[PDB]
Amino acid sequence: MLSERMLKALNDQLNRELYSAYLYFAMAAYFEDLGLEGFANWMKAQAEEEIGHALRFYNYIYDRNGRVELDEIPKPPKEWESPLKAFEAAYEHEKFISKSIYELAALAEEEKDYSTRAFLEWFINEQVEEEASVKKILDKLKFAKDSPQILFMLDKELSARAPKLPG
Amino acid sequence: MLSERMLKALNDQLNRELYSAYLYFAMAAYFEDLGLEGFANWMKAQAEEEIGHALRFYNYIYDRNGRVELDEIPKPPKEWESPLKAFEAAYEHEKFISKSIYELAALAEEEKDYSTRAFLEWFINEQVEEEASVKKILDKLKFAKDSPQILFMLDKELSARAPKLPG
Amino acid sequence: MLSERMLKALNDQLNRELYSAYLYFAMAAYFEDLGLEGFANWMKAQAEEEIGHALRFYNYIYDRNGRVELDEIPKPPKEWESPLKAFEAAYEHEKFISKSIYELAALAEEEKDYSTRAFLEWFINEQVEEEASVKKILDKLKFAKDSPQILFMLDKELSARAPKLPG
Amino acid sequence: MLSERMLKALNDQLNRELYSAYLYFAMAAYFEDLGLEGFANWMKAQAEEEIGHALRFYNYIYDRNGRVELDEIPKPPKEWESPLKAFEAAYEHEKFISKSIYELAALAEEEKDYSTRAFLEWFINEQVEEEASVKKILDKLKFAKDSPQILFMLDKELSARAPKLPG
Amino acid sequence: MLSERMLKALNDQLNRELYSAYLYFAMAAYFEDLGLEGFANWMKAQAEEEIGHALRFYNYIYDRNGRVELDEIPKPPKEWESPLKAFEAAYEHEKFISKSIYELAALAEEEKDYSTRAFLEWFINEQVEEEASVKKILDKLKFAKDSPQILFMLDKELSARAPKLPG
Amino acid sequence: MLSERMLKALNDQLNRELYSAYLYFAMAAYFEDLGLEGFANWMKAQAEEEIGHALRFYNYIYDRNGRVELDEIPKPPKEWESPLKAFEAAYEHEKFISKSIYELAALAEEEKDYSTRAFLEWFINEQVEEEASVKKILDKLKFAKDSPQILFMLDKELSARAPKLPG
Amino acid sequence: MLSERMLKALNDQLNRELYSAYLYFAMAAYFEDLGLEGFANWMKAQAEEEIGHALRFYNYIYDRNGRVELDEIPKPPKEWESPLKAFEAAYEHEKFISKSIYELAALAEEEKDYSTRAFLEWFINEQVEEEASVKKILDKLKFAKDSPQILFMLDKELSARAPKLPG
Ligand SMILES: [Fe+3]
Ligand SMILES: [Fe+3]
Ligand SMILES: [Fe+3]
Ligand SMILES: [Fe+3]
Ligand SMILES: [Fe+3]
Ligand SMILES: [Fe+3]
Ligand SMILES: [Fe+3]
Repeated sequence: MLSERMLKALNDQLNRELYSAYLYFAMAAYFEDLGLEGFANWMKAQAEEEIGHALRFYNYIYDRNGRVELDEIPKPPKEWESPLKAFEAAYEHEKFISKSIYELAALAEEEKDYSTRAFLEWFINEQVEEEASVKKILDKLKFAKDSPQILFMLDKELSARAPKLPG
Repeated sequence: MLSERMLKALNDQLNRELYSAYLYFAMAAYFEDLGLEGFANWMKAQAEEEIGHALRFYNYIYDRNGRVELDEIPKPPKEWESPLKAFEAAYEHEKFISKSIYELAALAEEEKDYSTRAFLEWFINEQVEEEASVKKILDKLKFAKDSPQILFMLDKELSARAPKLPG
Repeated sequence: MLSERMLKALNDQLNRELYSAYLYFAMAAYFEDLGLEGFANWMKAQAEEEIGHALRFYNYIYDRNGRVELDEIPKPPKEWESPLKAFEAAYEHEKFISKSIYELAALAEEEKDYSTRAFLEWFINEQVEEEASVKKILDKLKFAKDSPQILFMLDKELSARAPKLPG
Repeated sequence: MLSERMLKALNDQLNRELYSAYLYFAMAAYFEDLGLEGFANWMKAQAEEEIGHALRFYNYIYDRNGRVELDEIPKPPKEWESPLKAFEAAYEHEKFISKSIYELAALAEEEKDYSTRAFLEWFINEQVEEEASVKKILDKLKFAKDSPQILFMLDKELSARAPKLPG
Repeated sequence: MLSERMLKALNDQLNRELYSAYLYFAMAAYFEDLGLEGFANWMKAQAEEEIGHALRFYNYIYDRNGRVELDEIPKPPKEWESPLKAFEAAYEHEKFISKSIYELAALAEEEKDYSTRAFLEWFINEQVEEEASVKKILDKLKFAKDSPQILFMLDKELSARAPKLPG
Repeated sequence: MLSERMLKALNDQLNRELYSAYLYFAMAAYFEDLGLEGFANWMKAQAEEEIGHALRFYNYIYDRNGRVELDEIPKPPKEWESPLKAFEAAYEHEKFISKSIYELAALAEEEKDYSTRAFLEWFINEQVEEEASVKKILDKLKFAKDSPQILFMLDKELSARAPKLPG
Repeated sequence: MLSERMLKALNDQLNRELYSAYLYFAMAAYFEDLGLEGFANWMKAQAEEEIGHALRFYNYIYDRNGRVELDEIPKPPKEWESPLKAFEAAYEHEKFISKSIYELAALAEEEKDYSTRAFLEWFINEQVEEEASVKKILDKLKFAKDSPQILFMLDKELSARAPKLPG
């Protein structure tokens, strides 16, 4: 039902999703420390969305009667030069996740694993939204090159998005 | 308003909370693998609860004009010899967390950090509920020693506690 | 718009779906004779669900301007050694249906029939559920090797699932 | 409480009913092919009803402590010369089922099996409607000899009868 | 994230979608002139639906950090010999659109562009609906060979489909 | 009911309306590319509004028992030096349409075509608003010369106008 | 306010509207006699509509400080060769009335009577509707030619339009 090769790669992705959660929580802390509460809440909601991605892997592995196994989660970076650089890193990160999803799709394909392929489909479309939504902001941060005024109003727009777990 | 030492001690506890989250997620995976859906969801909800605890620390630290630093989150155990042993490990852990809170409390009292010591009061009370609820279950597992039928019934009781994030 | 090979593979899968319906109906009559009314009703619900799958194929065929042909539905087994065994049979049957679908997928790909390959995703994803769902009960019936107490409790669980049609 | 001969004559009539469901499902495919969706849905509704008849025999058999035995369901005709021919075939089929019912009634009378003979009244009455309903359509079809405009309208009329199961 | 070759194919398709819109508009004008207001409204709604498909291409292209470019929209045909012929052209046109979708799927597979390939899935499925939809009416038009009475009626049914925009 | 000249002239105006829709759509793509969602959505709404105007000629033409003919729609411009230059073009376009309505009015008068001239009143009054609304924005853009803070605020206002179609 | 010529021209048009009412009332009796109640009620409704037109001339005359004068209302035709011929007459009459309104418009323009020319705008716009609905029906009657089944169906449609007075 799941080859050893595929199970290990899905567990590997599960771990990648969790480190993604961790990495955005890291950016949340970096944004609080700049006093940008909107930016930080956005990143906290990103963090939660990634845990959701991890749970989708967890559920899928169990549906295929496999076994989840958790690995260490590396310490993430502490700091970035500017909000723009933080979003450059988030975007570098989004692309690295897309890539790792494509690799998994190739692998399900190479192994003729239809089910796992169909499951990955949801992440292919989801990664389109992720990259786009981070790009939208990275670009706004460029267009606010030297303007604390726009930065301030950006921070306000990003506060629409809120972590659900405090509830 | 925070000494290096207190900030260090606090960012330290934040990480244990996260590791705590991570450890109960690992037991979720363990119980899910035995096909104990109730126990599994109970453990996912325990993990959310611990993410909560991490967030309180994060909030306190920024409240006191501190900086959160995130650290790596070690690999948890994959496996326990039985449901009972997982709960033994659970209880041992809670006790390990309580001890960590007392040490922090005691550190606060020593530095005369009334704010931090007051912050911690919440965790002293929470831990009481934590330990009590792990132990209740632990004891029930003993009482079901050689009874799949009781374990079956325990599993069903526990399915009442569901993690909130999926929704 | 359908090739002769496609049309054949599609009617075949339509007829396999109809035979699953009958197989599960056969299991319902088995479970009924054992007094296990919960089990028998669960199986009649699974029956109706399989007729649903057959109507899915039926519709796609007409959508692609093809012609449905109905073949004879073989006589299903009558007896099984035990509930556990009946579910093992059921599991293996679902795994057999899954592979029929992979095979249709593989045919679609060879022929470069994008429409059909695309229509099957739904079936690929449904089978992941179908197999999990059967496997969950299967596993519970093993955990209840020799104890009528549990089998009895399971029956009441499964009676939640009822066939919609009799109304 | 059921004689070996009776049980068998009951399990046979159950099968006849399923074959009926299949036959009308075949006529549905035929009408669907001609693009007569109203005739097609009418015939799917009839199929369902026939499955309903089967379940009544199934329920009776288990009340009298008998055992249900499913037999192979033969291949039904694929094609008919015309919509009218189909309904003539359907009328011929209902007359055949009615005869079947009578033969069961006589048998239960002869064996002085009151329960079974009582159970069958439902079918004796039901068959009156069935025949009458088919006859109504069959005649309407004769009346519409070489007139697609009439065929069209009849199709729109019969579309009032939707099968219940797709929902 | 989009190859120059891939972007041209996407903008090309966006243009075919828009031309499809215009084509049905041209057909709406054709039916309007015959005084068949039902057909004409149906075709306006068909048109509106194609503008939708165009927007989907537009959003995807932006989502991938590409750049839409709009090309001329060729003059559609003015007239057809008959409603039936018009529907034959719509059908033929539908088939032309699917081929172009398949060619893009192929292109995207050949480039290893999973995101675009995933984005196209939606159009593959939708084309199966489009085609079937047009076919269903085309065949009724065949069945209405030399019967204005039947034309008059389909007109009335089709009028249940109203373009959303006038309101 | 319509002279050949009037009919030709109404159809040409119909196609001018369509081209405006396409030109405003071109403008939407330009703003979208700049990452100015508010302006982009404004242009798409503007585009639908022009399809509306096209529909009014279409409707009037048929009311007078004429025939619509759809002509090609030329490729619009792709780029503009800036949001300002784009609104300037838009303003210039709007004046071009106004001038066209006047020639139509003037043509309807000289031919003593009261109905058409009456029909065009709506457009004279409409065109007064159309011009006025584009100018307001064009002037807010001068006001903003070298101030992204204002373009940003401007984008956000404009974002209140949304295309109805996607819904 | 009103030249003697204007007032006479208006009173004349008032009597023309009343005559039209009467004309449609004759057609009503003609269709009634044919046993086409739908057509007849449609004509009764059209008759009332014309009385409504007469009233707008009446009110306008008294708002301009003039005096209505009722002239006789000539005997309408009793009979037409066919439903199609009646509608050809209605259409001819609608054209006749449109001509009168244009003639009145011009006269107002001649006399530089801005108030009257402006008041006639309503009737210019109204006649467009009148002619169009009279045409839309006339065409179907042609399209029906040698088919009483369509006449029957047409008659059912027109029953939807009912005169208000009998209430
Ligand atoms: Fe993710
Ligand atoms: Fe905790
Ligand atoms: Fe199935
Ligand atoms: Fe029956
Ligand atoms: Fe399309
Ligand atoms: Fe316009
Ligand atoms: Fe009038």
